[PDB]
Amino acid sequence: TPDVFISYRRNSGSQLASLLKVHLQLHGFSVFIDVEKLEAGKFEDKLIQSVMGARNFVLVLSPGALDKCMQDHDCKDWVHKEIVTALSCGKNIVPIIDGFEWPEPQVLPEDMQAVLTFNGIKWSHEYQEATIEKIIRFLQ
Amino acid sequence: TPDVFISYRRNSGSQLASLLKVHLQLHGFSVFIDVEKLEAGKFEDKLIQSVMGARNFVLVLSPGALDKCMQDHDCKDWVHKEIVTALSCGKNIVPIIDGFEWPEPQVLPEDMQAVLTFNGIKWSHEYQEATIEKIIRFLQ
Ligand SMILES: C[C@@H](c1cc[n+]([C@@H]2O[C@H](COP(=O)(O)OP(=O)(O)OC[C@H]3O[C@@H](n4cnc5c4ncn4ccnc54)[C@H](O)[C@@H]3O)[C@@H](O)[C@H]2O)cc1)N(C)C(=O)NCC(F)(F)F
Ligand SMILES: C[C@@H](c1cc[n+]([C@@H]2O[C@H](COP(=O)(O)OP(=O)(O)OC[C@H]3O[C@@H](n4cnc5c4ncn4ccnc54)[C@H](O)[C@@H]3O)[C@@H](O)[C@H]2O)cc1)N(C)C(=O)NCC(F)(F)F
Repeated sequence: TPDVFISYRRNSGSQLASLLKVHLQLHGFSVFIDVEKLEAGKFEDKLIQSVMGARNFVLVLSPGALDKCMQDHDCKDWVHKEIVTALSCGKNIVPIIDGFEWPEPQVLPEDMQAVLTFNGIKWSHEYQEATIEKIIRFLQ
Repeated sequence: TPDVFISYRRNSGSQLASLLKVHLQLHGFSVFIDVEKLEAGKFEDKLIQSVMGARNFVLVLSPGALDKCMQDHDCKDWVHKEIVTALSCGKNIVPIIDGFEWPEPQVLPEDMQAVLTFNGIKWSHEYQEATIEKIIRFLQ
């Protein structure tokens, strides 16, 4: 069972999410990221179960990463789905801020507005080692 | 002296450049990247010396990575300057292709058109471990 689930946007956060995975594995964490650890079977069941299994939920907030969540009332968006699961399970949610603009909570579906209440870590290109050390301090 | 110099764009390639650095360091290579290894003094001299000192030159070709080189006929752009130094010094140039569109040589300044004659490696998000193993195979 992975210790960490990384949720991210393919088209703007794929490289940062991969970088976080290599660093966290170096420090002994078992990490889930979709392109490497989602295996056979129905992906909607498997993706949700992988969130539930991980104590830590690392959320990569690249520019516009919550845009596809907006007006997603039927919960079709996968980042929306993973966030709702992490909130409902009371996970240790650790957002990573990489050029993200903070929206007003009311542009987001009601069932995920509470994701904006968790303390985030600012990603620093110049001070990456110090950023990773802070992330490890936030992990349980 | 570092064995690998990484040339990249801050705006589109910073995360990939950082991911490559960690992977290559994990395999025992000494790596130059500006935000961690460029230290005190005149950066024009120090940047060029570091390209001259590194046997391998890894060039991160993110989308539009050479756009600022086109029309830079006085060679003021830093990726332009790094490429010319690598070509003049006969370095082992290894381009990494991440969504890059190949330009025709006639849109690039003459002193760097030869960069288009080196074999590149396609970056695969789904098969990152295989991509890294291939990159290590290209390195000297
Ligand atoms: C669905 C997709 C997936 C997985 C995990 N997430 C998680 O959500 C966040 C990412 O969100 P986002 O940036 O928006 O990405 P998205 O725009 O949704 O997916 C686009 C890609 O999905 C594939 N695709 C497009 N249409 C369809 C389809 N597949 C099955 N179909 C049936 C009917 N129609 C389709 C295409 O390959 C497309 O390229 C992250 O946390 C993720 O863990 C999101 C989506 N999936 C199962 C997958 O990739 N399996 C291979 C892997 F195991 F290697 F991953
Ligand atoms: C010049 C800059 C630098 C270094 C290395 N490269 C290499 O070229 C490729 C990147 O190319 P590119 O993405 O285009 O970069 P650029 O569009 O020039 O801007 C980037 C930043 O430069 C700052 N800046 C903007 N103007 C000025 C200035 N600083 C000092 N000045 C004095 C007079 N005017 C300026 C801005 O803060 C901007 O954010 C890579 O390979 C690199 O190794 C390129 C540029 N530098 C010394 C630096 O960063 N030192 C800190 C570090 F050690 F941590 F790096």
